Amino acid sequence: ALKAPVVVLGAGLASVSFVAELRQAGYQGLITVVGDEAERPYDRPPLSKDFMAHGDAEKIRLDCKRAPEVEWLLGVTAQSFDPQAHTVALSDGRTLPYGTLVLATGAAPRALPTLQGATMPVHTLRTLEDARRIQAGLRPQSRLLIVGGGVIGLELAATARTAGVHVSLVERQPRLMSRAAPATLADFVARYHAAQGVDLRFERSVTGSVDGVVLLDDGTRIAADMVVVGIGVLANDALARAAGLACDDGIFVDAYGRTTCPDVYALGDVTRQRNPLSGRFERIETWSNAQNQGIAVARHLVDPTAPGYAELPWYWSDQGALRIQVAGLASGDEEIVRGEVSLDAPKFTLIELQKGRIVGATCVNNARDFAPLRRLLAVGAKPDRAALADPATDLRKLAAA
Amino acid sequence: ALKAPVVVLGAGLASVSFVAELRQAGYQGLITVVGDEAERPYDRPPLSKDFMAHGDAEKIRLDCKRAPEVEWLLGVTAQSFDPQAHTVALSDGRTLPYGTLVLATGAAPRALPTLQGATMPVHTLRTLEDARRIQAGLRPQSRLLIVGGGVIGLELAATARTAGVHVSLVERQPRLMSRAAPATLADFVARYHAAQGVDLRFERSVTGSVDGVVLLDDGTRIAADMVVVGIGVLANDALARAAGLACDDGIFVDAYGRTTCPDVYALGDVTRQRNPLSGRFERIETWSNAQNQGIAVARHLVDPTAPGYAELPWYWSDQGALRIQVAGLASGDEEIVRGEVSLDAPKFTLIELQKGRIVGATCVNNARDFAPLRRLLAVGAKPDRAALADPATDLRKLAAA
Ligand SMILES: Cc1cc2nc3c(=O)[nH]c(=O)nc-3n(C[C@H](O)[C@H](O)[C@H](O)COP(=O)(O)OP(=O)(O)OC[C@H]3O[C@@H](n4cnc5c(N)ncnc54)[C@H](O)[C@@H]3O)c2cc1C
Ligand SMILES: Cc1cc2nc3c(=O)[nH]c(=O)nc-3n(C[C@H](O)[C@H](O)[C@H](O)COP(=O)(O)OP(=O)(O)OC[C@H]3O[C@@H](n4cnc5c(N)ncnc54)[C@H](O)[C@@H]3O)c2cc1C
Repeated sequence: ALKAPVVVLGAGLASVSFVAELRQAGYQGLITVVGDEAERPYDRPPLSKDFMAHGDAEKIRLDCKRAPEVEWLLGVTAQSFDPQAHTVALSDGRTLPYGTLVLATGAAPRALPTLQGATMPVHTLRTLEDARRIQAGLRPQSRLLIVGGGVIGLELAATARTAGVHVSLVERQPRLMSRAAPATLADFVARYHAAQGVDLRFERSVTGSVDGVVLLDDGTRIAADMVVVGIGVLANDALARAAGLACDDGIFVDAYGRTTCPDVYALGDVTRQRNPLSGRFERIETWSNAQNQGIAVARHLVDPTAPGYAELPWYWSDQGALRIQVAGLASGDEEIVRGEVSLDAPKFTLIELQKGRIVGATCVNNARDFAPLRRLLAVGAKPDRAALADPATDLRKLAAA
Repeated sequence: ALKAPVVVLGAGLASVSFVAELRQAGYQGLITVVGDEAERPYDRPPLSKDFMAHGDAEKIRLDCKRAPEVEWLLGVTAQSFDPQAHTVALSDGRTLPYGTLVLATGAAPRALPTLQGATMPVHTLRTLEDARRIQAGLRPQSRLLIVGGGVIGLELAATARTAGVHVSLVERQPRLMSRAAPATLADFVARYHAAQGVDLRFERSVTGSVDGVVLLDDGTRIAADMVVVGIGVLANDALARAAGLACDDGIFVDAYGRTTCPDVYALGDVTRQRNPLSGRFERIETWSNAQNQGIAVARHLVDPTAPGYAELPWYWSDQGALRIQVAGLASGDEEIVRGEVSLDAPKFTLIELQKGRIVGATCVNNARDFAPLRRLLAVGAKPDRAALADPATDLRKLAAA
């Protein structure tokens, strides 16, 4: 079952979390990790946050010490694997044998087809190399155009504004954060960014560019010194597709991390997996999934009596003055608003319910509320809804009971 | 790999096709099939066609003779399987061991929530028992309401009209056959059914029923003696879900039929699988998939050097005077129309193209054209488009080259 040796493809958070848990759970056989980036394994959330602002990569490295006795092959690309021969072919000419193969190859930013032939700087933001490149161009008083109103684009928008960069942002949807964020939150976030000087353009798409100017589908133009594209990511599932695994913008896995190919597992951003709240398959794109799924899959490989992955989804986003936390589903049949929604010292909580049951929550500048809410969410709590609204209620108390 | 004994759950077309191919390919070990219906294995397409009209079940049985030495446990339900112990638990108290388990459990009609408490006859049409029940109520001059404008509902509509039954039909979409049928075809099919006296209601939904009358979301009413619901099907994937396989209204499989659980395969209507034309996962609901996927999975189990399943999708529908055949994708960036689209002796061909490449085709009352078109489709042919339109063109000739 858990057959030595273990080979992991990818050296990001999911991989690091997985191999650390293998060691902690007691597996003592060979572990080899293949990572295409020639970088000490590092975390991505700082790249649109404090790193973008302060530039010290030695503050963003992952801790690989709970993963002793691991050989990390950095700067090397896995080119294919043969699931019958149980081997992986590497770009440096070597071949690795495996008893258990783990695909943890993440996802890459989608390119914008209309900017393919652009003759102005166009970047995406995924890697440390990307961040360094973008930061090198965030000159004060320059003009940045961001395509996409997802959390990363908005984090970059805030960082750029703090650095004195003019920011315009184009979003095809009528709201920001259309993926997994309640409308109430998205509306407020737009007001916040607008108030900080971001030039927001909703229901607009990029049709092209000419000589340093981007063209939109309303027949208008936006001049910029740099474009950063952030319209989402695509799973890095090429090796899986070529080897005959079930994939569709993401490798399908069950709660044990199993792919359709025996002895091959997958975890993190590369997977398409069950969301336990919706009961539907989804490609989750969060830090917490990468870590939690990696840990759960490793734990069950070492101890098959352990449960499969069962964590509920959540993420956070740091956008200037807004410390945003979102858990569960973006909507149900009811939203309860705790506190006032205001640009004057923003601080509020949203709770999403379905037939009385909590299915999602949001905290803006209230980390203290978020932990109790995630606990209530996990057990599908059906609390008194006036109390949920009633500011006099302590959520931590509710959760303890 | 192909490990004896083989157990198949479900005794429909996919199962029969699979076990026949196992035998033909040379596998001589045990095969046991568990089928919940107490019926000699039978084909479903006649149920809304000639069977609905003539009632002889001995004309619709599947041929199990290319499947010698198979024990068919008819009238028995598989209640669970234990993929670690490699056993299946049966409703009759017995347990079957397996080396290879194959899930071929099909799909069941979706119920209409708004008719849950109905006090008038409400039926769905999937089984021989369903067909016999519906036919028993198709009294001449009675009123039938069909909910759903899919092919089965339309086949029943035509059959009922031929039998002198008044037919009304309610469809939530603005067109019939919204799944995998070109708009040009759907528009024509509506004209045909309207001309035959079907009372079609588009962009309407059922909100409820009271004392023999169905309520619609435009505030109106339709009286009927019987309702037949045909709004689609849901995969019978409960055993797979309970055992920890990856599922989402369908068991995920690769081109070898492998699920995420080692030694467990799935085929037919129960699977969610790659459509090679769209490159996306889809639950295919066709006779040709059930047979073709069953054969391909069996072939590769016996001979692992054989390719995985690779057939392109297609189906047919018999609706009164219309013999409809549809292959591939419903749309591309171009449609070519061969012949005139007319209610006077209907006979035409549609061809769908994407950047010059054939990606779909339709034939109405022209079986001769359909075979060559499927061949051109399979090789992604890029023929001269005037010739494709030019009535002087022989498609069979084009395909041979
Ligand atoms: C700028 C940014 C900000 C983010 N902010 C947040 C946040 O605040 N909160 C949050 O919840 N999430 C955030 N995320 C998301 C989060 O970081 C991801 O969910 C996480 O990185 C996924 O980890 P992973 O290990 O699955 O994939 P990855 O981090 O992508 O790691 C995969 C690695 O495998 C490599 N690889 C791919 N193919 C091969 C191959 N053939 N051979 C060898 N190596 C290969 C990749 O290049 C990559 O290094 C952010 C992401 C970015 C980019
Ligand atoms: C009325 C009708 C008309 C159709 N017309 C056409 C057509 O003209 N053209 C076309 O392309 N397709 C048509 N189809 C579709 C086609 O018949 C299906 O695609 C095909 O039946 C799928 O075969 P299957 O073996 O995968 O599933 P099924 O035929 O559903 O067989 C599965 C069997 O497994 C049984 N089962 C489920 N769970 C268990 C269990 N736990 N234990 C034991 N047994 C179980 C089921 O009850 C069922 O008997 C039609 C279908 C219907 C119903």
